[PDB]
Amino acid sequence: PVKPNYALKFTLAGHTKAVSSVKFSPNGEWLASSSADKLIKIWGAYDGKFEKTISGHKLGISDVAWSSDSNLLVSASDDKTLKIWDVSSGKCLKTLKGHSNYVFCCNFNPQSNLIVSGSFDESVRIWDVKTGKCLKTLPAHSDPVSAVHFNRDGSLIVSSSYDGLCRIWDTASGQCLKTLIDDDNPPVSFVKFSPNGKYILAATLDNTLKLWDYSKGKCLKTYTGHKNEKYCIFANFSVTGGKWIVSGSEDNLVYIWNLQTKEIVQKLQGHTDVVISTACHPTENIIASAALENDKTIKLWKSDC
Ligand SMILES: CCCSc1nnc(C)c(O)n1
Ligand SMILES: CCCSc1nnc(C)c(O)n1
Repeated sequence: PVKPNYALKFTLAGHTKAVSSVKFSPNGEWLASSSADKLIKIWGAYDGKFEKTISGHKLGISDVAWSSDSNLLVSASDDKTLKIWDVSSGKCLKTLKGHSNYVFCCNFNPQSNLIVSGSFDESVRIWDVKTGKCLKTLPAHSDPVSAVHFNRDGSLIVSSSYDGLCRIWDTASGQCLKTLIDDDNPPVSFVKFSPNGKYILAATLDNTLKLWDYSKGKCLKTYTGHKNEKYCIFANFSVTGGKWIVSGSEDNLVYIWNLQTKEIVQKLQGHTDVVISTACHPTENIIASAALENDKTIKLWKSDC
């Protein structure tokens, strides 16, 4: 297809403060959301039906992530901890203590025996899921860490920071393998590996998304047209149908680009505040979007391609 046709299917209301992150479970059945209201909520991925609320953090939550078997969640909070949750029982299995300030981002590795986290304290930490202990503390950046993500086989971690850098780390050794810098270094607000593992996608607070060949250290694609000068907005690869780049925006729209041509192919209208988070369903052409304090809702969109 040349262009997708995402249309609003469901609006999910429940959070009483800004939503911070939405993520689809790997098995495609659920959507998890985190919020400044200190809560995690679980929703049906296909019907938007509210399932349950998971509570325990003492301050707002910035991020949530699923284990590969869709049974566990990890959350990152302003209370300087991460928590590991058994979704079915709602129980907090482990509280990960070590960061000295706000935890902003988190992710399981594919094996899901490890968690990576990034914090306002400018460090990246690697945790053992089963013991809950910190295995490594990486002196990753000189400003708050905005995102952390494992590659397809968990051998690498990419981190981004307001210091303008993206860095690639060897999971096993903790060594910094790459530092990525273009002709300028505006604050990097988000980063993640592509599904095929060949690229990273980085958002900078100069209204720009960039596709990098991280190995060769070269910028391949640039995506613009949206607004992003303040917030750490999640961006995504959509690969279930047409090959798109998906991101939120500070003009309250969801932006969708053709990955190859860099052309904007759709702008999704509906939210009434900054779209801070987007997520792409693992098998269906479905997008979840979430907005900040003046909106508080999550929206589910579906396309035929
Ligand atoms: C009873 C059907 C619930 S709705 C639904 N829609 N799409 C998919 C892929 C799915 O598994 N269920
Ligand atoms: C698992 C492969 C899904 S297909 C795919 N298509 N395009 C890109 C950029 C990508 O990373 N994966």
